[PDB]
Amino acid sequence: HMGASRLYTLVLVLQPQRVLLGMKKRGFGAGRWNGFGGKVQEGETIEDGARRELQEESGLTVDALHKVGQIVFEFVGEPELMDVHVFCTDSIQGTPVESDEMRPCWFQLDQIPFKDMWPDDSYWFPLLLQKKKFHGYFKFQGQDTILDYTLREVDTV
Ligand SMILES: c1ccc([C@H]2COCCN2c2ccnc3n[nH]cc23)cc1
Repeated sequence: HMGASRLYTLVLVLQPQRVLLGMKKRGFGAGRWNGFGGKVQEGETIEDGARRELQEESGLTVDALHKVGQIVFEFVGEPELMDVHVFCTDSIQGTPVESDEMRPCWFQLDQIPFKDMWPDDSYWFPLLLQKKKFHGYFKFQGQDTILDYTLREVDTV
């Protein structure tokens, strides 16, 4: 996929029987549940950015973050591609709290609110729950419509 892309992180706190998601309270995608994360800044590593966003958005720090996927997004009419680095953790160091950006809630793994999530999540979340690593690409028209996609499992994220 040609063109400049912008680095983002997405963090799923996935415990044996539940996953933490946040309701995005402002900005692009407000009104959907998603993992924690955001744009990576100058002067931090991608994993540093993931930790920063998780702390800002939920108050949580973690022992370890594990690379589980990469997703490229194209939004029709937007010049910049999104290059999203997906991480998983089961080593949180506190209780999540609401932020300006995100309202956190735990969901049982059979009650993941896919209808109130980005539509791509329905495709890759199952791979995450199955502990498979993946590469995805999703081309969106607006926020609701996936026009094209690819998804595969990988050995190296
Ligand atoms: C980290 C990275 C991205 C996002 C959100 C909101 O920012 C715009 C792009 N986002 C998404 C687009 C497409 N599919 C998504 N799944 N989960 C999140 C998605 C939240 C947190």
